[PDB]
Amino acid sequence: GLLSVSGNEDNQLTVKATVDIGTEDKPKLVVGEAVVSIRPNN
Amino acid sequence: TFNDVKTSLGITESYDIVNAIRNSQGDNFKSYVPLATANNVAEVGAGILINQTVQNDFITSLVDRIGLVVIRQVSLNNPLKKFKKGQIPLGRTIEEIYTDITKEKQYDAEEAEQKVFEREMPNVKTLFHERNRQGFYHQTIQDDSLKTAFVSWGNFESFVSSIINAIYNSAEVDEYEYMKLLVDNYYSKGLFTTVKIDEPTSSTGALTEFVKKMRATARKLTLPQGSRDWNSMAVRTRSYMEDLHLIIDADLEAELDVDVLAKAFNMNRTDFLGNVTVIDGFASTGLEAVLVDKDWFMVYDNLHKMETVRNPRGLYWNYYYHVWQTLSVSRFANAVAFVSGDVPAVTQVIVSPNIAAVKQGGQQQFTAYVRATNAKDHKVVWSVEGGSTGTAITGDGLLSVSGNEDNQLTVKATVDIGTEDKPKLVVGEAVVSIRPNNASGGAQA
Repeated sequence: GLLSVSGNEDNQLTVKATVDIGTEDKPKLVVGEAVVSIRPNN
Repeated sequence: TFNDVKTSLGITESYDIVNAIRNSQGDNFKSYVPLATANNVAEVGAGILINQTVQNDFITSLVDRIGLVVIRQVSLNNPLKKFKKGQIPLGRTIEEIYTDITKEKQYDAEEAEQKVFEREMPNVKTLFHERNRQGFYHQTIQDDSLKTAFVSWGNFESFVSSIINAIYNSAEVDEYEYMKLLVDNYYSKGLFTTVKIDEPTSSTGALTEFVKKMRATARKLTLPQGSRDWNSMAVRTRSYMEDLHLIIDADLEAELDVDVLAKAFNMNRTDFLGNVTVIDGFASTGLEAVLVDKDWFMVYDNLHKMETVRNPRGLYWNYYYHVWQTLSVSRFANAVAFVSGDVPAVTQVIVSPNIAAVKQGGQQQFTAYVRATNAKDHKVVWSVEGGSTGTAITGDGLLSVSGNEDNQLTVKATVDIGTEDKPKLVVGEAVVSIRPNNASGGAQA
């Protein structure tokens, strides 16, 4: 989970994490998400 | 006499509201359908520029008269007139004087044996101001030509007063502009100390970063130990928090309220930290906010005199409002430029003895202060111009005036930025006078 912002970045990032509780063609991906905003570095 | 006037003079029509109503079905203009006389209201109801003699609706040969004359009256003020310091009636120069701190010498008892009477000079820097602005506001009232535009004395005597009040509005606007010119002058000279930022009103994250550089700099300015980093003469200048004014714009005010101060639980932790004024905006490219003391602005009036005269040959008056005032800026106050775009790497080179009067054959030490916007250290080139053969200067900044020198000198502390095709060199400068000695002559010396 170490998110690396590159620079030249202006888009509101949604950092997801899905957990496969399911199987092949029945994935049922349980996700919780974190909305990441961007502070520039001059 | 104008002979061809449409009601739509100057107008660019968007969609022809007359045709747009009667060609509506459910086009939201259906509420304007039961209006009986809407097409007359849609014709001239936005104001008419040029009058036209409209004949009367019942008897054609009569005309329709003007029944009411409204003379609109405005009062334009200066936000910045609280930065003024008053009036100076007599004399034309202001002398700022500032002693600066010393440099600690080490305790050395053996060196002190010969140096008790050493006479180390103090560090005083002077700055001279002068009456700059000297101009007048001319108006002319033709008191008898304007009696044809009026049929009432109460309106003619009110329209004469409005022309008078326009002279006083041209005062407080041009006073406001001449003080904003002092910011854009001082930045074009590179005398402001730049804090590089990112442009707000592009994101919230650009704004929150900006408020972090606001409250940090205003705390760095008013630290009790002072700093050299925020003046134009590079002197230790503590400021105080009540003396700090912020001259941002009208864009950062409402954006800070909405994006930041609305969602604040504790508004005093995200607000700007000094006094805040609001302007229309600095005309320099890249400048957004300016943090200065009130001691920065030095606006002293010199004259405020409305004079009249009447021409008898053509019946007009003339009114002259003479405004003379001193419009300059202290170089000892903390003056912070919050600059958004690209900046030069070094904006200024401050050589510390700006005024030296060393003797013929003597020595002057020079200390330069490079005003860099980046952690790149810059190497400083010393030179000396306007002199003779034996005048040389050390790369540490030590002048060695020749024994045969008579010319007024100038030293330079060059710092270059760009490469050899676009050399880009900023350079500081101090003026040195020689004042010839005695007890000399001959050869082998």
